[PDB]
Amino acid sequence: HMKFGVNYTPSHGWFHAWLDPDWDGIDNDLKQISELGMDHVRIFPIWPYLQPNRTWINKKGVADVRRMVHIAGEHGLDAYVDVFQGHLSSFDFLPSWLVTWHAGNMFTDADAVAAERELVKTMTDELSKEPAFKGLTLGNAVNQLSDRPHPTKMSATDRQIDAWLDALLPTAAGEGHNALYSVNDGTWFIDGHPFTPVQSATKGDMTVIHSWVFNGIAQGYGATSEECSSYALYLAELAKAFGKDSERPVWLQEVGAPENVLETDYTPEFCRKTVERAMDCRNLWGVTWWCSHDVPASMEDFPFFEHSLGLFDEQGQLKPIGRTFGELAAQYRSALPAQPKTVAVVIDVDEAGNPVNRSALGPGGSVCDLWMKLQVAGQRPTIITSQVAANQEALAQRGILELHADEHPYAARYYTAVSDPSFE
Amino acid sequence: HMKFGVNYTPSHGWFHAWLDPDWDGIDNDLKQISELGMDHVRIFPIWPYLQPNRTWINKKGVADVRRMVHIAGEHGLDAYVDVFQGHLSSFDFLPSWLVTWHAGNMFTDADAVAAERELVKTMTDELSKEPAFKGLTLGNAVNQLSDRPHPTKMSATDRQIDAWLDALLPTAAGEGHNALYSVNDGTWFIDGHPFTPVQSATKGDMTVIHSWVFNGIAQGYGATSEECSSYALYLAELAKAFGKDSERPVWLQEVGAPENVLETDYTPEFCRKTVERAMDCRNLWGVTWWCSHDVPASMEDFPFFEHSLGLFDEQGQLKPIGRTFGELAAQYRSALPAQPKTVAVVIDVDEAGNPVNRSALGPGGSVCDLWMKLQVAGQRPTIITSQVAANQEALAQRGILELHADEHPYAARYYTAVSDPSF
Ligand SMILES: CC(=O)N[C@@H]1[C@@H](O)[C@H](O[C@@H]2O[C@H](CO)[C@@H](O)[C@H](O)[C@@H]2O)[C@@H](CO)O[C@H]1O
Ligand SMILES: CC(=O)N[C@@H]1[C@@H](O)[C@H](O[C@@H]2O[C@H](CO)[C@@H](O)[C@H](O)[C@@H]2O)[C@@H](CO)O[C@H]1O
Repeated sequence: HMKFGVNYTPSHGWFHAWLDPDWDGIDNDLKQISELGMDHVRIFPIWPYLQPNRTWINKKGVADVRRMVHIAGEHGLDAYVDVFQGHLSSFDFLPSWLVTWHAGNMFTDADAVAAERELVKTMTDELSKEPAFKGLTLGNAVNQLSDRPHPTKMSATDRQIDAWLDALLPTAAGEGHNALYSVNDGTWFIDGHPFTPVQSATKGDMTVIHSWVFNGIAQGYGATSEECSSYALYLAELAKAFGKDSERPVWLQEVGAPENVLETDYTPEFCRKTVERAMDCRNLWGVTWWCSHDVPASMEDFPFFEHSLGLFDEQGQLKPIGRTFGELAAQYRSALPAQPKTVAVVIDVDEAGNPVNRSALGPGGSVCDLWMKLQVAGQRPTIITSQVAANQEALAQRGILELHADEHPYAARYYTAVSDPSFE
Repeated sequence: HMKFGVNYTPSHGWFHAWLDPDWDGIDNDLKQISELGMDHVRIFPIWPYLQPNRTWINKKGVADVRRMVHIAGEHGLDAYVDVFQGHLSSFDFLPSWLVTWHAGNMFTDADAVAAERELVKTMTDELSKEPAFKGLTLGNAVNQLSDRPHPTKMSATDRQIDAWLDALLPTAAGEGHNALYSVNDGTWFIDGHPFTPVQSATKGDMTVIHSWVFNGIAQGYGATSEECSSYALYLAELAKAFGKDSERPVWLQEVGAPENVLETDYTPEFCRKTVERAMDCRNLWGVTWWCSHDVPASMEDFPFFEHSLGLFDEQGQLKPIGRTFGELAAQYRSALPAQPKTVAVVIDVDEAGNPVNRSALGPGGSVCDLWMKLQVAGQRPTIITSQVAANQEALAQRGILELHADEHPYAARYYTAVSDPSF
């Protein structure tokens, strides 16, 4: 069974709805989503509304998240909840006790981590009362705060991020639901980034990826190229390469058709092709489209393409990409896992198991260029580390017959870490 | 008539009460405040809850502010509402469309100002439906974002601040209420600060001051000293010295008894002496104590003394300082204005009317020391600018017979601009 769902953006009020929720409108949103054949939603509370003080949790805010989970369960949806937003569509929502006069570091400050731990525990304890609650994500792209290009970064070493993850994820655990975190693609593509590919493929219950072709994939390879619609597949094969466990599932927790780089008329086809190719990774556990509903036009300072990432429009009308994604779910939720792959691109790793050269992995880098060349020639390449490639027994076990290495590496020609040129 | 009131800190949840208002608790808070003898409260909504997107105002949040004003009026309290928080008790509440990836300047960015104007208009129009709405203050100490030592300042020139005020204050105007703004004391004590004394004494309806002796007054002169308990008076005479209307009211909009520089058991006497000396200013319109209720102990990262600034404790019982303030209100709300003064300290100003040397006005500065010395000696000194001092006719009309100039100026020796050394 392959899971299909959406990242739920409330159609009246966006995530400002938490400040004045239109519950009848939220019910209409979730009914529509369910009637499209989705089996789950991802839900995003706002951190400074849940925890306005380091030692004071907004109990009503928690109850509002529980209510939203409950409504989704009414309509047969499983609910996954991200806690630390944090970052949403280019906006940072940070509690006042971590900014300006109270500038702190949410990854390395002992009492910040303790308060985070307490909120996760409060959230897990309360949401576990809803059968529809199926997993908790530490937060949406929590890594973006930890490094440049972020203009007020909370820097950390990878060892500190190891300790941060090890301090929060066990608190999210419990029977009946998963414990996860998410990162943006800087984890695989930015050198010296403290969130690492090994962490993503070892900590938490599944390997989580967000697939966004405005990072240079559409720009350099071509919006309609096969490379661009194979990019979610490349990310899935890339992320799972760095785990101890070759069977660890991969969750494509975010994937959208951004119209700052794709043509509007092309997005249905882009969606179909991207999903189908992503499903050629046999570790793939599910696909969660970004996003459910257009961001209200009355709201400003969004990069313009964010307003039309929806499967429904602002009036609640189903868009053509929406119809396509619902057709993908009905056809493929019952499909069999993909055949294994016998051709692998090899990535050199250090002793810890992380790429020594991360810049070569991004859009227009030597490793990406190599995988794309092989993919578009029908060689169906998977990805492995140099540690696995050196193990002749593992290779024969995994069935791999042909290895391709990055013979002369180069940095990512196309890569940009931001979604809009005005953030560069 | 002299006004007595409090800055309203909700006893359950503090200003985080806005996220989940316990309306029976707020009604009871305001009832206890009314029964102590206060005639007004000052209310603090949170800006990122009212306007979480530049072009999207939370109408529920607006309505919640209206309801609080309405409850205040049902207990016979006048309500004064401050909009841009902004800053509360060492915490900044900034909307996400002004920070990090969207970092902008709330003073000089055209569309931030237009959005600020839209929120002021929205607030004014809703709150004007409530008879208890007597005043809109742009925000609590809005100058603190404009300059050092703020760690992410939105810098601005004094001309740009002139334009900011002139763009916002007409929008808050309306029949039945005042339009004002508020600043911390860096306006008078920090050279080069873009909020100026002439602005405070000319823009908006009243000269607004916040009097906090942890700025070096208590440390320098001594917590129990007469100079320390004469500080609110000094500040009121100082702030009104820079307005071209000699009759413009002065609102002592915040004054508290901070236990980081005062001993707990002294705070009632500090309260009595501070208030009694401050009423020796002829222009003083009212005193508004900080604050009604202790900050709940379960909330952390406050400077420790913030917790006990209340007139009521966390159980909602009247504190000894609260008893004193209720007794000051009952004794002095009918009192007649103070006698005029004949001894003046003269401050040299530029052609715009602003102090040449602001640093000498601060605690332990040469002008502060001069005025304290005369005040301690019994000479009831007022303060005028060199422009008034150069006109022998104006002096006689004001009945000033003796002038003291600052002949050897020096910078403020005691002044600190933050409430806590941990900043
Ligand atoms: C500041 C910036 O450029 N941030 C972007 C993120 O917004 C983006 O996050 C994902 O992408 C969608 C569509 O833009 C966005 O609405 C959500 O926040 C989502 O989580 C991310 C893409 O990997 O890239 C960052 O650079
Ligand atoms: C960062 C900092 O030190 N800020 C303080 C302000 O908090 C303070 O404002 C007033 O002080 C009381 C008690 O500290 C506080 O609860 C309110 O914010 C109030 O408005 C100001 C006093 O002049 O000093 C600043 O430095």
